[PDB]
Amino acid sequence: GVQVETISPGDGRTFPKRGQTCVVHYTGMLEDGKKFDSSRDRNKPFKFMLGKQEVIRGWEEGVAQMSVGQRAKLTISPDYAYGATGHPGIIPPHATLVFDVELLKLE
Ligand SMILES: CCC(C)(C)C(=O)C(=O)N1CCCC[C@H]1C(=O)O[C@H](CCc1ccccc1)C1CCCCC1
Repeated sequence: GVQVETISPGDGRTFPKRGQTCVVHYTGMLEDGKKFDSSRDRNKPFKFMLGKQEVIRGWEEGVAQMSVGQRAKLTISPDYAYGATGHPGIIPPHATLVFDVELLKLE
């Protein structure tokens, strides 16, 4: 599944709804700490619409539990991420992924 561990609290009131665009900053790592990507390195938040099926299930389920302003670590099991396929060249098969995600804004 997806485990959400808070790094910094959000407002505890404004939670993303299906159809809303979440603007997030993230660092994705494997369990050993190995960073595979970060929007913080790009200095450009990543946007996705909740419910559009355009990010992995662990993000849909994990970011919907976060309130605006919250920074959290999302540990996502393979079946909530890329399962057996992995992602060609970047994520191996059956990889648990760890994301540091900051929910910046909802548009
Ligand atoms: C693998 C891309 C990488 C390394 C940059 C990354 O850190 C990542 O893993 N991301 C991108 C940031 C949102 C979370 C995740 C994702 O949902 O990607 C979706 C993949 C969509 C998908 C969902 C479910 C099953 C398969 C695929 C993409 C966002 C657009 C860019 C490509 C990745």
